[PDB]
Amino acid sequence: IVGGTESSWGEWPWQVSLQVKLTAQRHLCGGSLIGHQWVLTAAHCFDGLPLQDVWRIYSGILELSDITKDTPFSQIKEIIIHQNYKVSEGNHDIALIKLQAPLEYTEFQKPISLPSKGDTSTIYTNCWVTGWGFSKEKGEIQNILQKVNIPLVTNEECQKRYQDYKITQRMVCAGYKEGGKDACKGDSGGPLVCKHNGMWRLVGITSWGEGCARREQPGVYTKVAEYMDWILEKTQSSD
Ligand SMILES: Cc1cc(N)nc(C)c1CNC(=O)c1cnn(Cc2ccc(Cn3cccn3)cc2)c1
Repeated sequence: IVGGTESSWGEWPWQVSLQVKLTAQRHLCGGSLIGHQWVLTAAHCFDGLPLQDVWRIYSGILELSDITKDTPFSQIKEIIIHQNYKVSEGNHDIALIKLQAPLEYTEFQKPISLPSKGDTSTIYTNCWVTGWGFSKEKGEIQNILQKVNIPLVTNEECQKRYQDYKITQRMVCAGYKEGGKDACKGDSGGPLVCKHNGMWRLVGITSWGEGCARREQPGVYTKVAEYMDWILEKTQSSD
């Protein structure tokens, strides 16, 4: 997060950290808790070798430095990458993670509400992006979860700034004309939430930008509302 400030305990209880435990353990991506056993993140976080065995998912945490061998974590049971996602490309940058065990909700860890089907015409305001990613374009992972408020921009305007790519209706963009506030590397997969009718809603999944926080270069996010059919189908279960 570029241009943000430190979050407080329990402020963003759906924020998770996706880490890989190799010789050392490192935060790679964010994600959002959306159910007891389900996390929503970015597909491109998994572009490396297929090895869900090394991943550890941390919830209810504020500071990466607080993580030790004693910290509880979740493991991956299944990764569901969108069927039209292509490695290294931007379309359909969305993945579902099914956890091996369900999490119980507390004031420190609980789910973010998904967009409601009746809110297709909504123009979201008061949007926040959170994460432990870089605080500057050539920066480093941040210890305390950062937060920044960023306005949405129209897809027409976003497309204007990125005419080397196709900004589709399944993307949503956010940024300032003169930059200065943005998600960055290490924030990928985390939430873009906006308050609507006094409730937080997951509007975007942090995905990409050209550089970080540059003028007239908004952040590109996967538009969760445009994937609700897919989310519901992929998470469905009978009895
Ligand atoms: C680098 C960055 C800067 C920023 N302001 N904020 C974030 C969070 C990041 C981190 N993200 C990535 O390092 C990354 C790598 N791969 N991807 C998938 C992807 C998405 C989009 C395109 C271009 N595109 C636009 C429309 C269609 N395609 C290409 C790759 C993301």
